[PDB]
Amino acid sequence: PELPEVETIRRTLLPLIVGKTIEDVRIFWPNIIRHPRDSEAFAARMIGQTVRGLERRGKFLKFLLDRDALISHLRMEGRYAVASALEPLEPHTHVVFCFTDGSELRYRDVRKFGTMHVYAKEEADRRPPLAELGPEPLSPAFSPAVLAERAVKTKRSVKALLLDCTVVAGFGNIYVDESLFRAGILPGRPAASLSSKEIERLHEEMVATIGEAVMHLYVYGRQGNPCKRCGTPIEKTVVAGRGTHYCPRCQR
DNA sequence: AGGTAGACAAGGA
DNA sequence: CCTTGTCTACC
Ligand SMILES: [Zn+2]
Repeated sequence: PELPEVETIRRTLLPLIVGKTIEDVRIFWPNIIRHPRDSEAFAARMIGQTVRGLERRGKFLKFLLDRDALISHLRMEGRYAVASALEPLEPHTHVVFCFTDGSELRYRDVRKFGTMHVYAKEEADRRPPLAELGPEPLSPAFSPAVLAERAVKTKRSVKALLLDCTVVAGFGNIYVDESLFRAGILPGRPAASLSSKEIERLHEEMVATIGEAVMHLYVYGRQGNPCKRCGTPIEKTVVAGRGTHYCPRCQR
């Protein structure tokens, strides 16, 4: 899921689990648990805590319990669902949180790329994986000034800079390409080569792109297809080690 | 040390 | 062979 989908999961999942008390945690693929290292410690510490909240940081879900925060990344194919303990589990269910009311929060993930970390609430933000995470793209903490400061002192391409989680939280490949298209900037351009006007434009389009999605693509996955603005065939190359999509006419 | 590239996760085609 | 973010590892 992208940031906008994670935000939708956050909003939808919260009412389904808030106030519920954990009676058991069952783990069928221990590698998903990254902290505590021992998945049995992870299971044992969550028992008896009640779910109090659910927040989002970039693409991370942060489950707030009594003492602890559970930090969850779905990556590609991770999914949460709430269902009865009486029903057979669906395939690829790797972690189950059982509540005292007989319902369960089930974590499914065909890839098994997702991760979970549990820390005391007050420590979560200063440990991995949340430590060093950049500002929310929809917050005033993400500003043209902040973007310019990073752009100026790097040799990297603008795409690589935007994919840096320390620069801005949760901007993935899709929204970087889309935002760069809307701002008229070639992804392979050196970040330090951007004018102030371009930084401001890029910031504005980044916020619009994310903002619209949370609340139809131009370039991503559309190589060979006509640009929706000028009709020129969309192109695809490799920038910053990844498939990159752009309009060779509209982006400069 | 400090900036930054890519190793790593792992199963489905 | 391929998929993707990111945090550890590298120079
Ligand atoms: Zn175009």
